[PDB]
Amino acid sequence: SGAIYVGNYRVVNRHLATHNDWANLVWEDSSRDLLVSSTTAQGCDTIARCDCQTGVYYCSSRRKHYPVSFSKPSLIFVEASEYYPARYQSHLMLAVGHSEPGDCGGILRCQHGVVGIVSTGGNGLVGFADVRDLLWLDEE
Ligand SMILES: NS(=O)(=O)c1cnc2cccnn12
Ligand SMILES: NS(=O)(=O)c1cnc2cccnn12
Ligand SMILES: [Zn+2]
Repeated sequence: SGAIYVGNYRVVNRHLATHNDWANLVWEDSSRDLLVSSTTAQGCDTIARCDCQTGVYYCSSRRKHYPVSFSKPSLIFVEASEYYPARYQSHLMLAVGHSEPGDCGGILRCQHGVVGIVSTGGNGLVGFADVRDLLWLDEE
């Protein structure tokens, strides 16, 4: 689990979005596993605007933050998970690291702020859904 809280926006994995998230929907993309909903109180997180390929992610299944190198956001084939079938996911970054289904929502962060959230796992890789292209998160 986990979300990004930026302004009056809540960024979550689409597959973990709640009824309240859908009832307060701003934007969702199944191909990216992202959903954004509205908040009443303002959030504590800042979005990275950058092309960093190094950062740190939170892994709930180790209760540890790991420094990782990660690929730039691409269209990647993902094998079947407890929450998705084998399919192609867009705006996905991969790193070598531990990721189980419950680790989805963990933040990846660089020196500029929040890069993305854990979205995929298996075979010793962790995949993160990028949010740095979503400039509209910073306003309105
Ligand atoms: N490496 S860690 O201390 O962050 C850790 C590993 N396993 C647990 C269980 C509870 C709390 N912390 N914890
Ligand atoms: N990725 S994070 O910095 O927001 C984080 C730190 N500790 C937890 C526990 C659950 C979800 N997320 N989380
Ligand atoms: Zn950065």
